Amino acid sequence: SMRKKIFKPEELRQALMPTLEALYRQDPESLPFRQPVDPQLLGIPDYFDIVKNPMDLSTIKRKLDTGQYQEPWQYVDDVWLMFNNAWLYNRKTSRVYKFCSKLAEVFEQEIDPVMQSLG
Ligand SMILES: CCc1c(C(=O)NCc2c(O)ccc3cccc(O)c23)[nH]c(C)c1C(C)=O
Repeated sequence: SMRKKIFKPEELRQALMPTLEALYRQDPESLPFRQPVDPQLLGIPDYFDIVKNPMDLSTIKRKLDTGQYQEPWQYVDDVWLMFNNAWLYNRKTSRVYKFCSKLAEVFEQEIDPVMQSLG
C-alpha cells in the first residue's frame, strides 16, 4: 500500500510486547539474548568485526518502551536482526546457534496472529 497505517505507541506496545515476552520465557534458550553481547567479557574480541549491527532482547524491549517503533515491521526487523546476527557468528554446533533457532521458531508462531490483528 502507499498509505502506511499510523500506529499509536501504546497500540504497538500492547500488541507486540506479548511476543517479546514469549521469547523471554524460553529458558535456557533466551539467556544469551537478554543483554547485549559484551565481546570483552565473553572473550570474543572478533565479534564486532563480524556483526556490524548488534541487537538483543533488552534493546528491543527498550525501543518498544520508548516509542522507537512507528510500525510493527520495524520491530520484526530488529528481532530478525538479532537472529541473523547469531546465525552468522556462531558455529552451527554451538548452544547460542541452536538456542537462536528455537527462538526463531517461537517468534514465527507468536508474531503471525499479532500481525493479522494489527492489519
Ligand atoms: C557466545 C557469546 C554470545 C552470547 C552470550 O551471552 N554468551 C554467554 C551466555 C550467557 O550469558 C547466558 C547463557 C548462555 C548459554 C549458552 C551459551 C552462552 O554462551 C551463554 N549471546 C550471544 C547472542 C552470543 C553470540 C556471539 O552470538
